[PDB]
Amino acid sequence: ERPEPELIRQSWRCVSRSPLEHGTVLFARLFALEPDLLPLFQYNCRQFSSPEDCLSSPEFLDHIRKVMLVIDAAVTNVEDLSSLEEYLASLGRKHRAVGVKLSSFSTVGESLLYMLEKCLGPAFTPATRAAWSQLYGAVVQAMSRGW
Ligand code: HEM
Repeated sequence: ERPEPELIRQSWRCVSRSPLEHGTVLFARLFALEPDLLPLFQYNCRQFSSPEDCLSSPEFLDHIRKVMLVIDAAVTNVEDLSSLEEYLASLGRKHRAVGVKLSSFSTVGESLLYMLEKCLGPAFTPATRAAWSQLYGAVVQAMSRGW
């Protein structure tokens, strides 16, 4: 289904002003659901590979901001995601090459919905949750070409 654009745009405003705070919620959920992702971050951390320091490092914070900016790109292009097909395919290839499993992107989708739910509370309606599931599903499909 094409995600209902107004529901995507309005609900995104909840997180989009403070993207590091909200992206940090997403990542907390990601580690709660798939804690085995930590080593992949640790081994890619250049400044500090120990757990706490890697997770608080500029590289890791930068990556939280990158995740939120890619979702913002999908929100702002929700009516025509063809404008991100090559970017997303290449993004998938890049993750595959640093050892990420395609299946971990399902965990990310769960974490994104969790983040939104926490920000919006009862404004995160079933229609709005569905629209997000559809938008994220289209992003992962475009990325999945990289595996
Ligand atoms: C599933 C968990 C994820 C892991 C373990 C992960 C890990 C990484 C790693 C290690 C890099 C560095 C790649 C390199 O040096 O070539 C990277 C880059 C990046 N990641 Fe992720 N990532 C994840 C999910 C995501 C998601 C969901 C997005 C956005 C939807 C995203 C956006 C990016 C971007 C934009 C870059 C920069 C790519 C570039 O340099 O061209 N990541 N990620």
